[PDB]
Amino acid sequence: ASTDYWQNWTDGGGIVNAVNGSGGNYSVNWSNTGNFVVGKGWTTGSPFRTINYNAGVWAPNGNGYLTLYGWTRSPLIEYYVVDSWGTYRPTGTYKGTVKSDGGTYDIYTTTRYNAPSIDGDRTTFTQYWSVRQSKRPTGSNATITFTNHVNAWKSHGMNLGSNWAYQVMATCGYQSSGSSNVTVW
Ligand SMILES: O[C@@H]1[C@@H](O)[C@H](O[C@@H]2CO[C@@H](O)[C@H](O)[C@H]2O)OC[C@H]1O
Repeated sequence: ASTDYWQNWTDGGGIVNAVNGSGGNYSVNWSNTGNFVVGKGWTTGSPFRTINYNAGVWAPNGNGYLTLYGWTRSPLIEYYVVDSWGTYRPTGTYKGTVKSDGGTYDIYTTTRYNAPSIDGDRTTFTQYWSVRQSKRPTGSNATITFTNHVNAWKSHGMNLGSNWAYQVMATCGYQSSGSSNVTVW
């Protein structure tokens, strides 16, 4: 499918050279950053969407995630489906596991306090995570069957909000450097 949303957010720290390429393609070169999220996807997320991507380059030198990323409002929730990472594997409060698209993911919940959100300003919100147990190899056509994650989260009392915001296949980083090139469809 054609992507219709371009996400390019940085808190202003360091260098974040994000390129909005042709179709669903984008690349990022980052150096000595603060927090940032770059990615392509859809303006309105869906719990039924099947996301396809191919990360031609996934080369983080530090803390960075290659992850499905999105938000819902009512309640405000930031969610992730992490396929690969750099030096740090994100974890939180363990809820259980889900097998999807050839991999096994651990399910975690964390909370952010006085942090930036899609609404602007700062607030406290919950984060839902599905983190692969082992890094998924990159360079190949990968699929994330999002429904499997949504259903598993629900079975663990992790309900998403009623108002869906954007949903993208992103490159997130925190105080690191690196490069990525990803195509989303
Ligand atoms: O849409 C943008 C959001 O992506 C941003 O929220 C931060 C995203 O990075 C995560 O690591 C943080 O938890 C989260 O605060 O807020 C700005 C908004 O424009």
